[PDB]
Amino acid sequence: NKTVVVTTILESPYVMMKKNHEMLEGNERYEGYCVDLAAEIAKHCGFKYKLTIVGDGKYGARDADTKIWNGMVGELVYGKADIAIAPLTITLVREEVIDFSKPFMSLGISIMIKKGTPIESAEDLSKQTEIAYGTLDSGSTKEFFRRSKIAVFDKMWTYMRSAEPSVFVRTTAEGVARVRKSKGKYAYLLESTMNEYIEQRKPCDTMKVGGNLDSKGYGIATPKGSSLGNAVNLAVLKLNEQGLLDKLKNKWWYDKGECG
Amino acid sequence: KTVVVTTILESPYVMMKKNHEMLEGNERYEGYCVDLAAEIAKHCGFKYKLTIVGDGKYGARDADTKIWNGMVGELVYGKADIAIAPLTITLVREEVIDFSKPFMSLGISIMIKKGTPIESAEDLSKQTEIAYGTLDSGSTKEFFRRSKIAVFDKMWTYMRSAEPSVFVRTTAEGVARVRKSKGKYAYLLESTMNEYIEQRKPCDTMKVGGNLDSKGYGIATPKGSSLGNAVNLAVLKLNEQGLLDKLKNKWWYDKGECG
Ligand SMILES: N[C@@H](Cn1cc(I)c(=O)[nH]c1=O)C(=O)O
Ligand SMILES: N[C@@H](Cn1cc(I)c(=O)[nH]c1=O)C(=O)O
Repeated sequence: NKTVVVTTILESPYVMMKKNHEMLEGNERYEGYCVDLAAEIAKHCGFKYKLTIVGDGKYGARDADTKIWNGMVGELVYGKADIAIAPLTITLVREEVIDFSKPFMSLGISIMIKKGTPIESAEDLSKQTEIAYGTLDSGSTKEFFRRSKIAVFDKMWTYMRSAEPSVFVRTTAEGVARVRKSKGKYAYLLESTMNEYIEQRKPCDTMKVGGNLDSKGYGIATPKGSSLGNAVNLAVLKLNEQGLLDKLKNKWWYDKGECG
Repeated sequence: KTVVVTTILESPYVMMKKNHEMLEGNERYEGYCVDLAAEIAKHCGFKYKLTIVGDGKYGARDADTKIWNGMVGELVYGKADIAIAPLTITLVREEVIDFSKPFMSLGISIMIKKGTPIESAEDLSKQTEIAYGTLDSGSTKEFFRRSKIAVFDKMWTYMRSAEPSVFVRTTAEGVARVRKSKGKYAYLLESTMNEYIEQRKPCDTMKVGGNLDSKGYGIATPKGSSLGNAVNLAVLKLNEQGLLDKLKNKWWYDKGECG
């Protein structure tokens, strides 16, 4: 009755299925930055845990009508999971219904373009349409544009939700794929961490251009008020100060980089 | 009840304006954190008074007396209600005061005079012809003093005993030393400040290599204070709305002096 249920999401290189996952079981079926972070937190907080992939594969949004949550956030909110260890962005609306540790990773929305194509900035994109651009059809990135009060980003939002040929995508894979075949006619807006990862994987034909549009962080989430929150938060700060969080990113991002 | 805010004078976060002597109250000050204090106050619905921390320190616990000094101390021991300054969120501090999620992200970095043949902390650690140091107090210094990583440990062992003291008392001091050392001094400081100085005349400094760590500054309140929740949500809201980035651009770039 003491095992901690960890809700997470299959997103490379955070949580991935090991090659021989079929001959494995339990937490051993998975590997990745977050699988490793889960092990380190558990050790530091002294608890057993079971990794479980979020059922609807969503991060966490609330319906404006019903006010019901889905994704990992919903798992925590509705008593399904005891902790969320994944690339979950710390946001206002979420902070109101669940707890978040201080960030374990710092990032920001960035611009992905087809390598060999002209550099583009948010400003640049907002002033045209020949080059289509969009975001994941759900998540904090799409929300950023919907709730920002910055002229440039508001202009970009108006354009994106109005773009007849939908500029949104359902998965990171889709966005990346779209960038790779659009010959510069499609710029994908995604979190810098993922942009950096893809840039380190074959075919190596994409790249992060310009600075980030904002500064956010991923955090470990627990149900509102959970006593597990305090220890977890302190574990994150300790892990970061010991340099372990940095070694984890180098391991899963740059150590096996395949683009030079 | 007027909320007592403790902060510290450091450009461009908090600074007494030119003819501040002709003004009064909070109007005497200006800066990124002065603007941030007004934004937090408004969103939380409280009146406040800006005060400069008595001992000019950020916050550390004397290992011999166990007493906290600086802004952390003013919060822990009842002198201030909230701290709005470039205060780094750390483990030891987190244990005694509450921190909002970061309002700014940064990391330790290297400042050098353009032309200096250095490109990384690794390079620095491997020589001494080019001296290098940090502020004589604060988390930047602590990073090295408490580090257990070989490269950083070597840097620290060098720094603590460097005959001509490599430590500086203020940012202004470390910057002047870089500019006047003919390329023989590299100053280690928080990236955001490195980026600021880079926008100031005579535009002769630069940041090399990436940051040594990744952390953030947070608004701090006394442990258990009922002000914490509202403050945290205000910071997140201000960030999401883009105001935090507008302030950064305001004090760093719109006001920049290096084209
Ligand atoms: N972290 C987000 C999800 N998420 C992920 C990626 I990778 C991206 O590019 N954009 C997002 O909104 C959340 O928590 O909703
Ligand atoms: N943020 C630090 C203080 N601080 C400030 C600056 I500006 C810097 O360059 N280095 C520091 O350690 C703390 O909280 O101690």
